[PDB]
Amino acid sequence: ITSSPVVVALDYDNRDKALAFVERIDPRDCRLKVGKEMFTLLGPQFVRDLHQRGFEVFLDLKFHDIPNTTARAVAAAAELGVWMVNVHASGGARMMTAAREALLPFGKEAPLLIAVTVLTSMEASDLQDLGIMLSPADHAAKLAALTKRCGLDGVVCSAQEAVRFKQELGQEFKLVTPGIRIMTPEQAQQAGVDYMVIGRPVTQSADPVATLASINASL
Amino acid sequence: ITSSPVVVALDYDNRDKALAFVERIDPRDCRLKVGKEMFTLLGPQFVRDLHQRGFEVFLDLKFHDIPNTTARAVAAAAELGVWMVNVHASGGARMMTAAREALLPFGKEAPLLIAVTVLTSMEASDLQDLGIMLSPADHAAKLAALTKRCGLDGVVCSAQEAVRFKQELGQEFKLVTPGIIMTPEQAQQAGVDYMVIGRPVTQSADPVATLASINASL
Repeated sequence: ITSSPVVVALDYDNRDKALAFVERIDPRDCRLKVGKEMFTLLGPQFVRDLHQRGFEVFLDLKFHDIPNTTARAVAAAAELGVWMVNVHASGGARMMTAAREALLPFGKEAPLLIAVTVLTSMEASDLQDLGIMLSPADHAAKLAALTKRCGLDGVVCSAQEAVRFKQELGQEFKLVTPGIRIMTPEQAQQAGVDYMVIGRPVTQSADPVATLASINASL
Repeated sequence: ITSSPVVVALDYDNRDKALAFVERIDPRDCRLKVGKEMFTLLGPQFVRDLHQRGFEVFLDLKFHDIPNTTARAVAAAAELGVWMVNVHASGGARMMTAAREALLPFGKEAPLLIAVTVLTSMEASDLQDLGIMLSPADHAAKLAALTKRCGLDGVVCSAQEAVRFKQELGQEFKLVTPGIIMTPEQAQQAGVDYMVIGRPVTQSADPVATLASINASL
């Protein structure tokens, strides 16, 4: 089990390429994030393929559904054995509560349950189309407070908001950075970030092993 | 291809139970919906299995992500060959436009691209926690108009709102009910294009006979 806070994003469109990157690195050095594109293409067998190679996996599908269905989906991810799974806080308190409750029987096998608040791509003009007039940051803080109240394990949060969030929501509440947009990984850790998703800077480097080693050497 | 507007929801937790039901019915009598639970359990191969049996499939995963990621996921669904796929309108206009653009190279073989507006399960009190002070129906209408403006094919909409939506958004804009009261016949009369039906069929005493009773009314 790695002691690195890095989670490397697998955003490949091809199984062979993805696994050609994953064999080059080492489960001791990072965890892996499987997102919508890879999961729609390959399904849970790809996650099993990563587990069999010794990696722990953040299943980043951002479930957003009615409470029962979200509950069943999170339980399915728990049965798949993943380390972390997320939901949209925009699904509301009852949906978040249903997901948390679906995971409690899993006890120590339960994945970490993290909520997306505001996506990184959302600016004020995107939000106003939807009736949201709080700034992205204020809306995110609001949704993060709702997530903590529902008992979830943490939120996805930019490093720029991590000191604010640790002060308001507490040291125990986990912050995961999304890997898209300044702070170095070391500075993001200093801010209180618990897990940092890193994508292209590692997967698109000429030496992803040395890149990842250099990131870890700083943390 | 089917003339029925019915889409039966496959919310089994086991492949064998799901396929036993699918073996009893026929693709001429309905299409099928594959949601989060079955897809997280079985993946795209389950969709392929349904296609091999002749069914058209609504892949109901409610993608809600940054624009580029939602676009790649919708393209993956198109590659899989599904009949309908959905996204959350709550993902915003740029996300929906990205999904629309991702399907253009698939042309007429693209899935229908439908947006979830407000989930059936959301009441006013659930929306208020999010800062939304409109009624579910009024918020849904706002998100539906946004979906039309972005050029998507339609929305998931209760039958109780279909008359309003056909008047305001036009006949060409597709309405899909979620099946989560109005009868299927009344829903069709109100303007519903496709109706999702789940446990009323799959947990009935005789699902083939239930489905035939529904189709006879339509």
